[PDB]
Amino acid sequence: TFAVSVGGRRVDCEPGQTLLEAFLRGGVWMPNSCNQGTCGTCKLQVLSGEVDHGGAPEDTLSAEERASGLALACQARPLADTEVRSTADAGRVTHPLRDLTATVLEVADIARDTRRVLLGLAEPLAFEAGQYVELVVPGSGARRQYSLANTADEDKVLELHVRRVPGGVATDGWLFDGLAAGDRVEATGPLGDFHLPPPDEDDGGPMVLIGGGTGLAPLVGIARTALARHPSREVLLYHGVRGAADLYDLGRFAEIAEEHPGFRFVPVLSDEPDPAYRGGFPTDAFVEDVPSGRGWSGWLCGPPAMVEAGVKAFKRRRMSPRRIHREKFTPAS
Ligand SMILES: Cc1cc2nc3c(=O)[nH]c(=O)nc-3n(C[C@H](O)[C@H](O)[C@H](O)COP(=O)(O)OP(=O)(O)OC[C@H]3O[C@@H](n4cnc5c(N)ncnc54)[C@H](O)[C@@H]3O)c2cc1C
Ligand code: FES
Ligand SMILES: [Br-]
Ligand code: NA
Repeated sequence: TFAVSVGGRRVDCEPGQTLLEAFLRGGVWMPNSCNQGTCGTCKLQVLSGEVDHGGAPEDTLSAEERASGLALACQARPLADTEVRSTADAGRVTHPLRDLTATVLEVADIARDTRRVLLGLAEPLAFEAGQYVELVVPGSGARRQYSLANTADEDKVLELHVRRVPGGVATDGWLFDGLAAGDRVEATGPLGDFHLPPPDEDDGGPMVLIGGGTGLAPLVGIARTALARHPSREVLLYHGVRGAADLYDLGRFAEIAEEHPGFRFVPVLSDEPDPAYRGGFPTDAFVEDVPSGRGWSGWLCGPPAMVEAGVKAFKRRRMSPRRIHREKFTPAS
């Protein structure tokens, strides 16, 4: 193994192991949001040593950047003892990344092309609401990310919301065709940075959360966590789907709203109109409801283009860049 360090903290990395996984398995945090080379948030400066850049794509890590000594922690494997620089906060404690002993407790068809998967764990998992877990497709080897809908106290049964992708390896080929209660599932977690700041740094200000499709999943955990901390706070949760057939858990959100007068749940249908529901695209509905985003925080999760367009729309209505949070469901193939 090689010694790899960030922020004064050392871990030992096996030669076939990536920098990111070595650090998180040691409880040493650095930014990460996909573990597959697409989000670019794990970019590092190599200060000393040497890495193999692995499968790092050019659009995430250019030849120019490699020549200047940058790398992606989730793609880089050490070829010598290596010292790296991440962000200022890298090196702080985080929940350790670990291998899970996970068993399917339930798989339920909950909406058009949508399944809930409940995974029971042998041991409690420490995580922040909004983090995700990485599943391995049995027999295939493909790795795919699924956000937790859980609050952190729901630490023994992981809740996933899975959207069927036609022709998809993990969804069409397994989670929608074959997965059954009692199956063991290869999984590691937690991963990801899409979560609330520590309670001490949470001013209780208003939040808008926008989920495209099953991008709703981490927002369920984040919204419930935020409301537990500040029960009267304003939390606007928009669910952007094609039609009413895509909606789910309406009763659960209604119970949240009855308890929390600042909470609202707003379906937004883009393709199949329904008189009961707002039409259009979900970021558009928030802008209509809240014409000025100044002083708001915003949480966007879903397909990458939806997130990126939503971020820009938030900023044009003067929401502060510092308070905009993103989780992109970027395809792995
Ligand atoms: C951090 C992160 C968190 C995620 N959390 C969730 C979650 O909570 N719930 C969830 O359902 N998914 C989530 N995803 C997306 C998920 O990991 C898979 O990519 C998705 O389920 C499709 O995988 P697949 O193997 O079925 O399709 P693949 O076999 O990888 O793709 C099949 C084909 O369809 C294309 N494709 C892939 N995705 C889409 C898509 N949405 N729409 C249209 N075409 C597509 C692919 O490019 C490919 O050509 C997350 C992704 C990331 C990076
Ligand atoms: S590019 Fe490395 S975690 Fe996303
Ligand atoms: Br476990
Ligand atoms: Na990193």
